[PDB]
Order: sequence, then structure tokens, then C-alpha cells
Amino acid sequence: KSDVFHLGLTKNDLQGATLAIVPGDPQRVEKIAKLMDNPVHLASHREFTSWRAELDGKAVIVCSTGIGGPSTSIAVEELAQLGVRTFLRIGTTGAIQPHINVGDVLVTTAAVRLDGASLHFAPMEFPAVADFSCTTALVNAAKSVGATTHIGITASSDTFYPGQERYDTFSGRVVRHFKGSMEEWQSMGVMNYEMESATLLTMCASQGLRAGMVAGVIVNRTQQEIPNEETMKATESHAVKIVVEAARHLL
Amino acid sequence: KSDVFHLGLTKNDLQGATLAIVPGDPQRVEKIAKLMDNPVHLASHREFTSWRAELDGKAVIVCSTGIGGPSTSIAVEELAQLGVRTFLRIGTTGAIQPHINVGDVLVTTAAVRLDGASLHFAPMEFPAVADFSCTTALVNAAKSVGATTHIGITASSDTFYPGQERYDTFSGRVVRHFKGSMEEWQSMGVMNYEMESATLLTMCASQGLRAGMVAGVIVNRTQQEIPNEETMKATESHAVKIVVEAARHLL
Amino acid sequence: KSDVFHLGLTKNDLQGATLAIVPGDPQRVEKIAKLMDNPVHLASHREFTSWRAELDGKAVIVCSTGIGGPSTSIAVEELAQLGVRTFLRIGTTGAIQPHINVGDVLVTTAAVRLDGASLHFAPMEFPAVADFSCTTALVNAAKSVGATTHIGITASSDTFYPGQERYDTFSGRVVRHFKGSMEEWQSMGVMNYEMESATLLTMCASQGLRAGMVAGVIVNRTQQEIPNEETMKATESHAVKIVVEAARHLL
Amino acid sequence: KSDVFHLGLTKNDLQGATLAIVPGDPQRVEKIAKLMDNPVHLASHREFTSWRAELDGKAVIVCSTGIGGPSTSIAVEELAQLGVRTFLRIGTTGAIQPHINVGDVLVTTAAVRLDGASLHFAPMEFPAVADFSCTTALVNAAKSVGATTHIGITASSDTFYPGQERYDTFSGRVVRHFKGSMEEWQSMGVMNYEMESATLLTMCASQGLRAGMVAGVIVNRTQQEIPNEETMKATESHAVKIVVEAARHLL
Amino acid sequence: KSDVFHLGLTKNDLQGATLAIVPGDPQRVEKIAKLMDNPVHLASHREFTSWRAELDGKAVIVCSTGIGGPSTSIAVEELAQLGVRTFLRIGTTGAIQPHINVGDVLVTTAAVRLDGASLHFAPMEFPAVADFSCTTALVNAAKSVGATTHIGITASSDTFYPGQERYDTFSGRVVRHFKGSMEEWQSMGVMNYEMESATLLTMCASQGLRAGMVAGVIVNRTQQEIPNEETMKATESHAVKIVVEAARHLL
Amino acid sequence: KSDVFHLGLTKNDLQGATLAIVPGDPQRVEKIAKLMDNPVHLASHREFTSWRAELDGKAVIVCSTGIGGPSTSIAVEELAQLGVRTFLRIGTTGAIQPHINVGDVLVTTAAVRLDGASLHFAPMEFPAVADFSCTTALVNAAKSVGATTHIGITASSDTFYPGQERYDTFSGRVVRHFKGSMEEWQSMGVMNYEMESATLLTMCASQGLRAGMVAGVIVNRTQQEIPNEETMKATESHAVKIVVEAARHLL
Ligand code: NA
Ligand code: NA
Ligand code: NA
Repeated sequence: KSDVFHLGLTKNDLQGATLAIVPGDPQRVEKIAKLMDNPVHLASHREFTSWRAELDGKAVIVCSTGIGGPSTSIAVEELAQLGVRTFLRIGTTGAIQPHINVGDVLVTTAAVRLDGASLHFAPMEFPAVADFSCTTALVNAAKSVGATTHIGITASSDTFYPGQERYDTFSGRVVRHFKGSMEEWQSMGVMNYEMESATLLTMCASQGLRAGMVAGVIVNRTQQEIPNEETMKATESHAVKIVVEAARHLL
Repeated sequence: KSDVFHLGLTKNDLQGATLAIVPGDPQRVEKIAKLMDNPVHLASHREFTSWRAELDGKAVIVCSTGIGGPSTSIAVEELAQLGVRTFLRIGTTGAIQPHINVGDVLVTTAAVRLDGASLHFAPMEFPAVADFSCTTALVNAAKSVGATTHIGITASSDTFYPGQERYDTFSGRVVRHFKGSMEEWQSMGVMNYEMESATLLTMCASQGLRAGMVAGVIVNRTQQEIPNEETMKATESHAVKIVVEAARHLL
Repeated sequence: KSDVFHLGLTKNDLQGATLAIVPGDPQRVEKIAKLMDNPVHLASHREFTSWRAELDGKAVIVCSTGIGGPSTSIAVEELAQLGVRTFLRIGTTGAIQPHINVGDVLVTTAAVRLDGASLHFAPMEFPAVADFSCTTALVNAAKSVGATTHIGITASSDTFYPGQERYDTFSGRVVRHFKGSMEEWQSMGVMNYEMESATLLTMCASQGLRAGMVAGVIVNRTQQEIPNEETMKATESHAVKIVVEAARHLL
Repeated sequence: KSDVFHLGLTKNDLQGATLAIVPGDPQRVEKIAKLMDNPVHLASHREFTSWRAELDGKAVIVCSTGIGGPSTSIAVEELAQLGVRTFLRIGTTGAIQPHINVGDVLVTTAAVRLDGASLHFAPMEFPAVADFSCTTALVNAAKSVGATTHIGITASSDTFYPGQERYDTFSGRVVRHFKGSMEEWQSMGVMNYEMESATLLTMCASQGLRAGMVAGVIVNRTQQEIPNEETMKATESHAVKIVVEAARHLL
Repeated sequence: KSDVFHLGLTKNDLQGATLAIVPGDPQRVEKIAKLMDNPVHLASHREFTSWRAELDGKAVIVCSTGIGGPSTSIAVEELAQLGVRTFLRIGTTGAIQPHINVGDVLVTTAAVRLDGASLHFAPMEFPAVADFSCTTALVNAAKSVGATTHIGITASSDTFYPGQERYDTFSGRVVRHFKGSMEEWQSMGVMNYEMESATLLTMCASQGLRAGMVAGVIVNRTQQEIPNEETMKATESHAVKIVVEAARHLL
Repeated sequence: KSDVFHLGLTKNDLQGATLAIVPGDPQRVEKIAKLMDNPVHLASHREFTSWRAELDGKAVIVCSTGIGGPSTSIAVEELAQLGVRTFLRIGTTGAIQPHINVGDVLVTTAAVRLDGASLHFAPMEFPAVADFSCTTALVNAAKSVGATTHIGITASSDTFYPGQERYDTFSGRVVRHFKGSMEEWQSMGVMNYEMESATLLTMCASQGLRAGMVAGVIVNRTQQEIPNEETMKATESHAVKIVVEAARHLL
């Protein structure tokens, strides 16, 4: 009954939308859609919850990716089969540089490919680079709403734990290749870790699709505080504001 | 109030469970749990839906992993922090060998690592191999219900599309190293594709955890039919019966 | 005059044998054959000594592989051209885990591929995994004769010295990639080192042949004692008993 | 008497310059410098010819890199030791996409790393990405002079011949991994080949330096014409005007 | 009673020998030793048969390596522990270039590393190169007996079958990365295949030992004839005469 | 007007020359040519300065390569299109072994491939090995003029700074893969670092061209002195004498 294998959507469901905002968490989709006009629930299958809304009179889709490159790759492919050509990722993230503060915004120009799915689209030599128009719209949007913004490289990991050098785990073990890797990325000016951008950016850049990514900083691993839940939600809302404002300039 | 970062579970929720049945789809969790005694919904956050039930008087957890190694690695880690030591993967799958029929059951001895998350636990040379006791229990359980069973190697891909050499896609492109890859795996006796076992098996085998995997066949790509909804349901139930029977012998 | 390039055997020499027991040392072949009925010498060319015997009325071949993947790959290929479909490796080995004692038996489910010849059959991503029927027969055989058995992963090295992190050598040097590697394997639960199983298991698993491996523990590198020669021979004989008993269940 | 090993320059020679325009050809340096105020020849050693000039009252250096990552890496390092923090690459290039015409301008967002020197600064997974402020200034400058501009990915090769899949050569041979590579890059949206950007961008992005790249199109390999000398000169001047205008906004 | 783990030799057995002639086949050792003065059998264990003889009044050892890098690496290590510093490989080989005729002699300057054991001594980027003094002595010796000699690169494979692109095998399959590989080596001027030189040369070059290799051509795969037994014997003797003559100048 | 894309040369310019001496520095070419008869300037384009001269009545070309594999690869290809079949590299170099003294001569048998351009001609497994005739001529020439000569392996790096483990740099950073690499090469008997030989030797050895390399030692990194400029020039002249004398024996 669906037109795609996983999302549970038909072409008609999108009502001509060609831009998607793609958060990770299905439970966050509704909140984003409600910033815009006539928000409606389209489907919820597996980790993929999708809502439609209208932005300056144009249909947009908000669709969750789940955690990681593999589910992200399914969402992007199936949305592309449904007519989406522009993908904007919104998230919240840690930072790994001392000058980046909680509440700041990160716009990702390109990703360190510590994932597997990106390799299914392009060999490692190929850059996991964002579309310039999307990045520009995100930077301008952040400037417009008075954000403190950092623009640069993000490390994109297939794991939350060892790939980000976390040792407070069941085994306490980090495999050799990843032990000391965080210090390496820090030394090269990498801003932060997350888990989807290498796949998203590589997939889009090699498939004629436009992608960008913005995130709000909720923790800094170099001066690590327990996040205040109110502050997290405020930073999340701030990043969501930026991604929607950027989308307006990409329609 | 959660004891873990993603699953929204406490140690108390598990009531001493040390075995988890782990399907991919959150909506499949309830149906598996309800085959056992005193099933109770625990939590639903992101792609992770968890239920507790009782098997021969012992608590067991059913928890979804989402699609792909990255979310699987989070579920396994956090379940391990909550006391789970044995993980049984249940799924439905296609097959890529002519002798494997729809309705047959596949037990996976090891995976071809076409993923990224497995590398965050062990270098590529390390085998993505199942635990012998889990594999034995699954094979025995399949025999007990009179299944037609194939035991062998599964190719575990970070993508549904190019990594499984699908061409009916947005771009119709498959990157060089995956072009012709399906024929290679077929020639080497690989049974099927799926998207989580390389991570699950590598992780568990390198972290002192036990893992096995069973799947019901719903399609064969060498003799490809549209699956019948009734047949898929019966195959799902057949495979679920096998995984629960295996769990009985692993408590 | 021979039917194969290296083994010095004809098809008729095997008298219908479809199972081979494959030790490393040519000088050990006769001893194994003599456990069975009507043992006869077939050939001795290079490192390949072969004997025929009968097990429960069926011809079996015992053929040495020499040390390493390359000569093993020749033996397996040429035996396969002579009708052998099942290969059981028997050896004696060190262990690298504290809980494994001298005189214990190891059944290998899969190998860490620290060899070169396995790559000539399958890319690194492919698992060097044993056949489930062979592994089951070996586990059951070990259980039957009262062995203390460990089941799991073996590191399979192209060298005896640097690849197993031995420093009491001519140069005392271990190349960077291998320095500290033993600790890595130990941390991942690897049981032991040997030198042929990655090739044997990868070759067989990718070529439609069945293979398994059992070994007797003669030394433990974590609590390292000089082996008593009588104890070594007894452990060797015990492992040989197990491999022959397993073979009976694979005919 | 030089402050650096190769360039033959002193700190004093730069007169406080912190921005460099870096063409490949030493003979191109004078022409670029003479577009600005008070141009002066500084030094010529090996492939490194350097001139100083003034732009809006501020000192800027023009320095050639030679062909390839290795000489580029020397120039960037030694210029950084002399106070340069911003590097703008100017070149002329072919194109490999049908929609890109002779006389068009290419701004590079990131490079495919088909080089070796980039690996001496960051592992392959790290993106060879341009600085956002530099890329923005180049795009804005191109707009200011009314250029037809394409913004995207460039393939950066350590060779002119096999790495760009040229067959009209001494041997007519292209090694396996480069045979068919051009079609791969074309399918992934790559604009053009050149020979320095992977090193330049990776180096700068991992060392806290800012880099961008602009190039004028002189030939298109999908519709290959012999370039007219007059047209090439005009295109060179057009691109040089763009890089100088961008430099104005980066001082 | 042995001083080494595998060879069954004592320091005394060598009587001060510091040069070894190392054929692959244990049965070839006696014939080589008997060309020199006072030949004596030392030991035969596994694939390692050793004889001592005298050349211009000086002790030399002839010791077999078995097939492949792994057993070769054991022989070289243990001979080095027994005082051997110079290793001369003697073999017979096929050729893969049309200009190389049966009965010709090949002196190997370096090897293509299609093995695994070489990597246990040096990373892949390190050249599997022969010692200049050994190569010179072999070339001079070949000239002294009036050989037709080709000097160049040999491809050194961990397998006899797929790594040398043989298809007349059990499976008839050659894994992707070896399919078409022979044509690649031919185009690059590679003379021949064998199975030990990558390990021998890499090991020796990285461990302060001297190694060279000479081989007599018995077949040419571009103009493939069944070898005549008489011709092979003559070619063997011709090559053995060369290796002994070279040894004279390396004492 | 030129017959090649970069060198600015025609076939006639070479007057039948089939041997090239290839230094790095364009400003050094004239000095080398003037050792021979009738030296004349042919062209100076980019980093490629070429002079013709006559050696024992035969035309020879001296042509600079610039720094690095990429420009070297252009020079070699274009000279080959102009009829050059033999390439002799002359340089001055550091040494990394304690026994090598300033003023000594190094003849390179093969290179460690720490470059990128070599991979555009042959996969990493292929040896970056010099031609035996060229190496022999260089060794004999060094012996003839009373040089103190070391023959062996050179590490060939795409960078001057991090690839040779230099820390007195702008960032002071050396990427993980290269940190501690110098000690590794020293332990394997590598003589020295330079920047072009991996490309030159790999390219030539795989393309049917003959290449060799000789260098004068101007510094030893293990007992590091500031070079005396007079000593440097004398050592340079000594190495130039050797390369020209070798060329006489290769015509
Ligand atoms: Na997921
Ligand atoms: Na062997
Ligand atoms: Na250059």
C-alpha cells in the first residue's frame, strides 16, 4: 500500500514537498512540524515518523532517521524516491573543543567518516561535504537569530560508546584504532561527535541531493558538566528555529 | 530517572533478566513478549521498545534495536549495563541462494562484515561469529518445531540499497566495490543479507557476551516472488516460536 | 603419474574417501592413521604425507598440511580435487587466556585472520568460520571422552614469532602493527594462537567444503611453564582421539 | 640568510602579510601581484617564486606552489612559519561534467583525496574541506564580476596522466583501481580534476589555517575542444580578478 | 636436545656456517649438498631437511623451507639464531612473459607482496627487495656458466591456485581482487610467480640479513608446454650450479 | 608548439637522447650539464628546466623534476614520450642510520612507498625497486671515484615535514600514523629519507623504463650537525660525478 519499503509513505502524502528536515528521534518530529503551518502526521513505521507542514505556502516534510547511518540511508533514499531533493539535519551534540560553549550552534561543513554506510555510496577518499547553499542558509539563519556559531568539521561515528572514546561502559574497553582517537580529532580542529552526518553528507553529495547540518551544543567534553534539562530543551528549540529559518531560504 | 542513556530502563525493570530477545522493529516487541508469561510494557524511547515477560518462571526482556549496527550497538551496550548477557536476534529476511525456500529458517553462524560499527569493537580480521551455545539452541529449537533450516553465513550490510546491490533506486547507481558483490557472496555460499548481525556478533564475541541469530525467509532474490501477507505472518510466528524455544534452553 | 600437482596422489589412492584429517606435521600422520583400520601409506611428497585408513567401514585420508596457510591451501585444493569434502584439523597449541589449562581442548568456531592465504579466497570482511556440523561433532566428541573444553575464537598467524608477539628472537623486534596485538586479542576473548586455521576455515567456508578444528593445550602464555614431553604427547593423543571420534559422526 | 628551508624568504619580506594567493606556476606569480599595489619580487628558489603587493593598504603575498601536494605542503608550511594564515588557490582547469562550459568558474568545497601528502596530515576519513569564509568570499567575488560559477567537489590527483584516466601516454596503461575511475567521479557529481587541492585543503583544515580554491575552466573533457590562447588568457584574468576580490574581504 | 624450536639443529651442527642455500623441497637438499665437499645429513623435522657441506674449505648449510612464507619465516629465523647471515633461495619456476624461455634463469631483484607473512616484518609500503651483493653474485654466477638470464620482479603468492589465477580447480572461482591480476602483473613487467620470496626478502631486508633468489624456468604460461622430465632435471642442475657458484663469492 | 604538455620540449630538442639525469632543483640542471660536452639550454617551464649535453658522443638530457612524486611523474612520462628510456636520479639527503657519515654516498635499491603517485602506477604490494643495471652502474661508479658507499633502502615521503617526523614546525603536530615512524624505519635498516624515489622507481619498474638513484649525505639525523655549505656543495659535486660516470656505462 505504501510506495516505499520502510517509511510507509506514498508520493501523494508529501503534497509536492521537495525539502525534508531530518532529526534523529521520531518523538521529536511533531515538535518541529508544529513550528510551521498545517502540521499533520503522515506515518510512523519503525524508527521513521513523518509529519507534513507548510512553510511560506510550500509543503515540507519532517522525518526522523533513527540513530545511525544505516537507518539514515534508508530514510534519505526513500524520501528521494518521494521527491525530496534537499535534506537538513538538526541535532543536539557534545563538543570536543575548549572554545565551544553549551548553547552554541555548530554548522557542519564536512564530516570525518567514522561510519560504514558512507562507503556504500563513495570510497573513503571522497569528502563527506555539505552542500554550499544549505551550509550558507544555516550560517545565515544562525546569524539572523543571534546564535553563537562555529563552522567546521564534525566526527561522525557508527557508535555512541567506543567510537567516541567512552570508557564508562560495560567492558571499559576501547579497541586500539579508537583508543586515543579523540585527542587526534581535537588536534585537527574537529568540533564535535555525532552519528549520522558522514552517511547523510556522503550519500547526498554523491547522489545529486543537497544536504546540510546544524546542531545545538548541550555538553563540552573538555569541561564536562551534567546538562540542565531546561537548557537542553532551550538549545534544541534554538537549533530547530535555525533549521526551519534556513529551510525558508532553500525553497 | 533512567539508568541508561537511551533505553529509558532501570535495573529494576528487568527483574533479574539476563537474556534478551532482540528484534529490529519496535512494533514487533509486544507480539514476541505475549508468547510468554506475564508480559509487561517497560519503555518506548526512539527505536527502542522494551517489554518484560517470563519464561519457565524466569524474567526475559524483549527489546527492539532499530535498523543497523549503530542503534544495535547502543541497545546491546545498555542492556549489558542492565545485566543482559545473552542476546538472541530474531528477524525475517530474503535469501540469495536458489535452494533456500520461502518459509525456511536461517541460523547464522557468522557474518560478512559490510558494516561500520563492528570495526569500533574489533579490527576487520576478527570474525563476526555467533556463540556456539546460542547457535546450538537455535538449531535444536528449529528441529523441535520441524523447520526447514539452513545454517551458515549471512552478509551484514550498512545499507538496504547499494550494499545489497539494488538498482531500482533514485540514482540507479551502485558504487564500484559493491557492483557485482552479490554474485561474489552467492559464489561463496552466503545465505542472505540483513543489516545488524555483523555489529551484534562482533560486539558480543569481543565483549564476553553471547549472541545468536535466527530468521524466517520471506523472499528469495534468485526466484523473486511478491510475498503473501498471510505467509509472512505464519513465517514470523514460526521464527518467533523457535527463538522463544531456544531461549528456554539458554536461561 | 599423479593426478594432482603436489600431493603425489591419484583419485584411486583414496578408495572413495570424502573426509580428511589434516594435521600439520608429516611425521604425525602415521600415528593418527593407526587409530583406525587397515592404515596404509599413500605418498610422501614435500611436506605432504598421506595415509589411508578405514573408519566404521569407510575410507578416510590423513594428510599433513605443513606449517602455514600456503601449504595448507595446496593440500585442501588437491584433496578436494580428489573427492574430499570434509576437513578436520587437529593440532596442539598455546593458550592466551588465564582460565585455559594445559591438557584442555579447544574447539575453534572461527579465526582471526592474521594470515595471507585466506585473502586469496575471500575478502577480509568474510568470516573465517568453521562448519557447524564439524564444530558440533568436535564438541560432542570432546564431551564424550571427558575433555575440559573451550569453544571460541583462535588467532591464526602467518608467523610463529612476531605475529604471536615473541621477543626472544634474533632481532628482538616486533613490527608496530603487531606490537601490543596479543593484549588486544586477549581483551577480545581470543583463546589461542596457531598458524593454519584462518586459511583452512576461510577456504572451506567459501568453497562449499566443511571444516572444523580441535587442538590440545600444551602451554599457557599467561602462566607459562615449560611443557613436559610426556604431557604433550598425552594431550596430543587426547586431541587425536577427539578428532577421530568426531569424524565417525561426519561420515 | 633565509628564515625557512625552501622559500628563501624572511619574516621581514612579507611586511606583515597574513594572506597568500597561491598559483601553481612560478611564472604566473608576477601577473597576479601586478594587479595589486606596489608589487615587488621577493625570491625565486626551485618552484617557489614569491612577490609581495598591497591590497587596500595591506600586504599580501603571492607565492607559487609547484605541481602537486608535496611541494604545496612545503610552501604552505613555510608560509605559515612566516605568518600566513589564509591561503587562496587560483588555477585553470579542465572540467568533467557536461553542464560546465569553457570560461566558467569553479569554486571547490572539498576534494576527493587521490593524493598522498594529505595522509601525512590526517587519515583518509578526514574531509579535504575548504574553509567556509574563504569559499564564501570566492563565491561572492565570482558573483561581483558576473561569472558563471559552479560550486562543488574536485578530484585531486597525484598524477596528471593515469590518475586522470589519460590513455594517450607512453604505456597506454592505467592501473586497475584508476581504470573506470573518471566515470565514477562523474556519476558522483565531481566537477573537475586538479593536482593540489586535497593536500592544500586537508593540511589547512587540520592545522588551523584557512584555505579556499577557485579555478577558470579552459577545457571540458566531455566535449573536448582545443583551447584558444586568447580565451585562456581571458579566463585566467577573470579568475585572477575573482581571487583578488575575494582576498579583499579576507584581510 | 635442539637449540631451536622447529629445525632440530644445534649451533655445533653448522660448524661455523654463516651462509645457507634454501630450496623449498626437503628432497632437493641432499642433491644440492652433494655438489659440495664432505656433505653430511644434519636433521629432518617436518618440512625442514638440513645438510652441511664445505665450499672452498668453509661450512655451508643447505636447508629446506617448505612451501610458503610461514614455514620460510621459521627456517630463516631459526637459521639466523644458529648464525646464518646470508640466504640464497634456489628454485624452479614458471614464467609469465613471452620473451622468457624454458631453461632460462631468473634472478629476482624484488617481489610483489601477495603474501601475508611479509607484513609480520614490515608494513606493505616497505619493499620486498633482495640484497645487492647476493643479487650481484647470482647474476655473475649465471654469466660464468653461460646462462640466459632475466633480472627483475617476481610475484610472490600465498597460494598456488587463485593467487596465480588458475581456473582449472575444484571451484573454478577466483576471488574478485585476483581475477585479472595476472594480466596486470604481465603489463608491469613481472617475470614469474612463486610462493616464498616476498617473505624471504622482506624478512631479511628488515632484519639485517642478506638474501637473494635464483630460479630455473621449466614452463612459460604464455606458451605453455608440458615440461620434459630430462629438461627439468638439466634446468635444476643448471640453477643449482649457479647458486653454489654465487655462494663461493659470498663466503 | 611543444610536443608535450608541461616540459616545453619537442622530440628534436633531445637530438636522440635516450638517457636522462633527473635532479630535483631546476637551478641545479645547468651545473650538471656542464660536466659534459656542448651543454645547451632546452627549456624552462614551471619547475622543469632541461639542458642537453653529450656524453661520449651521445646526447643526454638533464631535466629537473621539482619536489615530489606528482611533478616527477609528469617529467618521467613526458621524457618517455620524447624517447628517454633510462632515468638516473641524483640528490643530496639526510641519513637516519648511525653508521652513515656526512659525505658518504647512498645507492638506493628500493624505496619505502610513503608517497601517493606510486599508487597511480602499481598497487602497494608492488616493489618500488631500481633497475639492476642502473644500480650496478651507480655502485661501480661510486667505487671508481673512491666514495664511501651504502647500498639499500630509502624511505620516500610525500612531505618534508610530518612524513619525516619533523616537530619544529608551525603546528608541532605529527599525525598518529607517522608519529614514531622514523624509529620503525631505522629498526628495519632504512638508510635515509627523500621525496621522489618511490614514484620514480615504481613508475619506471612498472612501465618498462630503467631507473636508479644516488645521493650524497649532507646530514645525519642520529648525530645531527648543521651542514657546512662548502661541504654540502662538495658532496653534491661528488654525487653528480658518480651519476654522470654511471650514465657513461648505461649508454
Ligand atoms: Na536505527
Ligand atoms: Na609449509
Ligand atoms: Na613540484
